[PDB]
Amino acid sequence: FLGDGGDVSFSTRGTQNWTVERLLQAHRQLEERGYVFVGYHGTFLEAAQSIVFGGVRARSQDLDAIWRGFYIAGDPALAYGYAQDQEPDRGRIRNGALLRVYVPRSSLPGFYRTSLTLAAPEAAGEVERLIGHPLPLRLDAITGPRLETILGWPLAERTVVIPSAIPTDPRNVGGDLDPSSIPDKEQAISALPDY
Amino acid sequence: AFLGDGGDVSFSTRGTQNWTVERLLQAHRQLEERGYVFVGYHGTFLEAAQSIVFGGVRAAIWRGFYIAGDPALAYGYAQDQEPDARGRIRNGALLRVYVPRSSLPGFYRTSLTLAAPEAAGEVERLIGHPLPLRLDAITGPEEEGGRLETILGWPLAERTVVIPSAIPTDPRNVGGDLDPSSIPDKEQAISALPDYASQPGKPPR
Amino acid sequence: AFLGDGGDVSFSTRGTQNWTVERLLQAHRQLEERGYVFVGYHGTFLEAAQSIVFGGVRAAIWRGFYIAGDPALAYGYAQDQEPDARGRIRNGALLRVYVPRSSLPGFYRTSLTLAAPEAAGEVERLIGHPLPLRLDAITGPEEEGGRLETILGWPLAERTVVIPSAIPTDPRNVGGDLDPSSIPDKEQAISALPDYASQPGKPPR
Amino acid sequence: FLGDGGDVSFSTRGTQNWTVERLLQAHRQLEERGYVFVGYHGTFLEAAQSIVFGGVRARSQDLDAIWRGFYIAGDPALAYGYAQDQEPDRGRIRNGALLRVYVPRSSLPGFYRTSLTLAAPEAAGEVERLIGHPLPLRLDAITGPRLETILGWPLAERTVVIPSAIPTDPRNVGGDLDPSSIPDKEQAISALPDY
Ligand SMILES: NC(=O)c1csc([C@@H]2O[C@H](COP(=O)(O)CP(=O)(O)OC[C@H]3O[C@@H](n4cnc5c(N)ncnc54)[C@H](O)[C@@H]3O)[C@@H](O)[C@H]2O)n1
Ligand SMILES: NC(=O)c1csc([C@@H]2O[C@H](COP(=O)(O)CP(=O)(O)OC[C@H]3O[C@@H](n4cnc5c(N)ncnc54)[C@H](O)[C@@H]3O)[C@@H](O)[C@H]2O)n1
Ligand SMILES: Nc1ncnc2c1ncn2[C@@H]1O[C@H](COP(=O)(O)O)[C@@H](O)[C@H]1O
Ligand SMILES: Nc1ncnc2c1ncn2[C@@H]1O[C@H](COP(=O)(O)O)[C@@H](O)[C@H]1O
Ligand SMILES: C[C@H]1O[C@@H](c2nc(C(N)=O)cs2)[C@H](O)[C@@H]1O
Ligand SMILES: C[C@H]1O[C@@H](c2nc(C(N)=O)cs2)[C@H](O)[C@@H]1O
Repeated sequence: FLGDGGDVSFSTRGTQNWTVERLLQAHRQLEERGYVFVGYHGTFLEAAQSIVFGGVRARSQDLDAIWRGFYIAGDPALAYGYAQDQEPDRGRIRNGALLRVYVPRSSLPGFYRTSLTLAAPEAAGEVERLIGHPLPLRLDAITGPRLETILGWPLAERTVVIPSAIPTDPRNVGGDLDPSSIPDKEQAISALPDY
Repeated sequence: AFLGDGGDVSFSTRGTQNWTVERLLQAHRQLEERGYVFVGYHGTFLEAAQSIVFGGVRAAIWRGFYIAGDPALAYGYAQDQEPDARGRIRNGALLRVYVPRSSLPGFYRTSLTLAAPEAAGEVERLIGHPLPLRLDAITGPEEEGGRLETILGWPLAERTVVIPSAIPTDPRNVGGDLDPSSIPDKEQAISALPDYASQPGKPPR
Repeated sequence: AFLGDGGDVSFSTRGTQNWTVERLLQAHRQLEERGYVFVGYHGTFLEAAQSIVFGGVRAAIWRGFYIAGDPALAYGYAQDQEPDARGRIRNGALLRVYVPRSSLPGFYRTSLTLAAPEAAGEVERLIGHPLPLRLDAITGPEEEGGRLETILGWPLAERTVVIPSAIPTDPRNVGGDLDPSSIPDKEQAISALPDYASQPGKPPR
Repeated sequence: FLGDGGDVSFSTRGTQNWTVERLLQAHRQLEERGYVFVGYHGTFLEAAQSIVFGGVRARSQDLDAIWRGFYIAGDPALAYGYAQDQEPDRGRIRNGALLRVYVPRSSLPGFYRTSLTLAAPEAAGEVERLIGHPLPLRLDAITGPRLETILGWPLAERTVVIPSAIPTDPRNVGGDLDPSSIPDKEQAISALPDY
């Protein structure tokens, strides 16, 4: 799904071999096979590597946890909020990676929006009423409050995930994402659907 | 979940446990509402059936996952193809395979058998890129016999939803042919196939 | 009669008059009791439809009558293929073709297209005698596109029973493709096909 | 359906080119395609020619006649009863031809037997009760009293008809069929099914 070029990889230095030109080709291939961009996922270097080359896979633990799903956000500033959780590195923290997440255009009618706050008790009955069955999410996704999206694991596991061209800063490190660092070629590829 | 409601399913020689035509109809309708379309049957031995259903389809020029729109073609593979670990050859199960409706433009069809010399270039012509198949599929005549078989490229096969079939395999006739009268009418009625393209893909609208 | 009860049938652009899924189910069951088995669809223009249904199928190495097990393949021929006498090109009709169950051992199947060089000898090998087909039939891939088409030899074709289908052709989309959702489920459920032999016929038991 | 040899034909002299050896091959081909012998049909020379080469076809007249069908008999002596009806020829009458009639083995469950006399009013309600619908016969046949069989026209028209090897006599002419003239090779091919 990565397009033509050399072996892609993740480093604090940056995703090696990933150009916005390469992004553009890969995005086009995906659109030709009916996949749609639904948001960003920010995570640490080796998690990105696992997702991009191994695939989005759920844990075999906490199978009945009500709010389980794969979290993404339309806003890269939001997703940018995520990188190294492994605080030791010596008290150290690395910059992680931002990834783009795609789902089949036909799964869109299972995507819901609520004004309630996700993963809060009160939002539970509302979401079960939107989704059509008891939680957890299956082949559905829910959007709610800045906005974040959770994909039911059965949906999360069938997505196509490729690297983003918006790079992470080490002199920053999870937070105030520099708007001027988001390539505009990518900005014009990152519109979200309505739910 | 994709198996609807009614307890846990299990594959056994006597037949798939807790699975009924009524429970198939439900799971089917739930999949349709979430945008999935049925594209064929996959026949396999007991243990591959349980794994694929509760674990998922998981992975050469022609590498990919085989399914058949005609239940009868998938039926011949629904049994052990050599004695298992305990020296048994027994009946297996038929699985129903689903893919997103939006993936249908990646499915093509050819009159050539994939063993045919000109097949590789004919396929790369329809698919629009070099083999192996990615998010594409090709349906064509089986090498010997004429029935049509479909190969889903691995990227696509790992994103399918597979549920059990209600068409049973006979333990008193292992290796036997599919008696079409044993296919529940409720299931035949829900197994029409999509028309696949015979011409290369035009740039998307 | 083979059309069951409910008044006289007629083929028109708005659809086959006095024909319903319920009336198809009846005629079908009556044919089964008299030993006939459904083997495919035949798509044609209005006037050939009325003639074949109320007059019968009636008659080169490859001479015979074409039908398709896949309603979608027969649908592309269900319309005028050139302007008629009044300069019109309009939608036609789909017909269901039946043959005696005892004739099934004369139906064979090949992975070869009948345009293929080795096809004539391969067919005469399965059929057991020189072409043209007599009380035999061959099902194989269409020359371009991969779908399977069946040719019934003329002696066999003139002994079929043909009744109308409940799958309608669209007058607002002449030449369009078959929307599989317009095929009544009651009809899909009664259209399984028999398994044809891929090996020559063994001397009868 | 005639087998290998020269062009077959009908004459008072005899069916030209028809040997019991040719009969045997043709019978075998038919049996390999699921057809079964159900009886003989005796008729005049040019009717035989029409049936054998043109096919069993009904008249477009008397469409609602209750007892309409194609008459055959298991017994060739019975069928032998038929030949030239065209009595003028000069008051003359020719010998006709005996033919063998086959139907798909799968049509056999639509074949009924009654002890009542066919084409007699009284037999009507009984036959409609055997056949499952009002007369006339469609894809059915009825056997009844010496025994004769009538095939509904829809069935009659889908039969395969080939010449018999039992020849007609001009010094006889419709009637007392000479038992010694029925080839035994054919006698062993002419058993009827039960109904
Ligand atoms: N079996 C069918 O439904 C089918 C239809 S057409 C067909 C024929 O099979 C031929 C190829 O056979 P092969 O043995 O080389 C195929 P392959 O070697 O890929 O077979 C893999 C086997 O492992 C099974 N398996 C177990 N677990 C999984 C899992 N989790 N995910 C995916 N697969 C799993 C598969 O069902 C299959 O039985 C084709 O050329 C074709 O003609 N098979
Ligand atoms: N039409 C289909 O259902 C169908 C399925 S596959 C198919 C394709 O059609 C190609 C051949 O086409 P063609 O035009 O040469 C065939 P052909 O020349 O035999 O066509 C005869 C036409 O006259 C019609 N007709 C009218 N009355 C009768 C009657 N009473 N009995 C029989 N036929 C009657 C037929 O339906 C047909 O429309 C095949 O190679 C095959 O690929 N057609
Ligand atoms: N293969 C993977 N699939 C999904 N999430 C992963 C994977 N590997 C690492 N992760 C990360 O683990 C967290 C999600 O898992 P969970 O704690 O079960 O929600 C996020 O930081 C993911 O980015
Ligand atoms: N093509 C034919 N099909 C059926 N019967 C025929 C045909 N040609 C001549 N006949 C004869 O006509 C009589 C049957 O027709 P009907 O008077 O309608 O019963 C019998 O003598 C038949 O042998
Ligand atoms: C798994 C955790 O990730 C959060 C989120 N992660 C992202 C991301 N990683 O891009 C967006 S929201 C959820 O609130 C959970 O705390
Ligand atoms: C059509 C007529 O033929 C008679 C019969 N004809 C035959 C035959 N031709 O072999 C057997 S019974 C019926 O009684 C009708 O009188």
